[PDB]
Amino acid sequence: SEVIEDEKQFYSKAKTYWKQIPPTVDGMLGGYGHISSIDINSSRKFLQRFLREGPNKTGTSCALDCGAGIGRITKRLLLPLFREVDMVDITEDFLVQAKTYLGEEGKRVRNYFCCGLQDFTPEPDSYDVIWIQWVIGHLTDQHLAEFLRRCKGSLRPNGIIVIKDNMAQEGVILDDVDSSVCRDLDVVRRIICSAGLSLLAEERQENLPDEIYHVYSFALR
Ligand SMILES: CC(C)(NC(=O)O[C@@H]1CN2CCC1CC2)c1csc(-c2ccc(F)cc2)n1
Ligand SMILES: Nc1ncnc2c1ncn2[C@@H]1O[C@H](CSCC[C@H](N)C(=O)O)[C@@H](O)[C@H]1O
Repeated sequence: SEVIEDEKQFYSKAKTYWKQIPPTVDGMLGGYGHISSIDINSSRKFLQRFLREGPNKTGTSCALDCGAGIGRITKRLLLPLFREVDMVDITEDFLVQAKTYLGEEGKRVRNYFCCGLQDFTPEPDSYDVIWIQWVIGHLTDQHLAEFLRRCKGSLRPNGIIVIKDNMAQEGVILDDVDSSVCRDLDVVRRIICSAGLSLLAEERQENLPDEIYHVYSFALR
């Protein structure tokens, strides 16, 4: 629906936006750092479905936080659960400030990657959980499908892929304030299936203010 005229401007505009964003939890969420406690706890519950003892138990050795920010999700959610954690982001400033935000537990952060997801290729057979939260709006429909295709080959046995992002009620919403596109459940599930991934669980985050978009979590492998 003519979402992006010249995809180059899409990435360039968004990248410039986040360079001038304060490396605070409030800055990571566009001024909504007060919901970080709600998100983490529901992510904690949604993740236990595959961490609790069962038929195909997901490992606890390594995880990959995409987007990752200054390490908001890394610190509260991933780091307490997994041995080592990797992070990937396009804004170098956030990864530098992460070392102080994470602090003592940030020493177990194994790798810091500074590049865009459209160019990032995770190492194969490396991660048990690949967390992707609130970043998919900055990728094109084709790059998001190509990226998920690469993440499938980087998963360890029983590893999963988690996507937690904003979903529109009707239509594609272009949010030019940060150069991001918001999709509905249909377009997202088409891209997920187009990468060769299976839907394991789908849950909607509740207890969230009505002003923000609807938030859904997908479990893939
Ligand atoms: C809190 C939440 C969930 N919704 C919200 O407040 O929406 C407003 C509307 N608009 C202006 C401010 C935010 C973001 C954009 C949020 C914060 S940041 C974010 C995001 C989503 C997708 C991306 F690709 C990148 C960031 N979502
Ligand atoms: N095209 C892109 N490729 C890789 N990262 C991107 C990107 N566009 C935006 N980002 C990153 O995604 C984040 C947007 S919101 C950050 C959310 C963060 N994952 C969290 O813990 O809640 C910014 O940190 C920005 O650096």
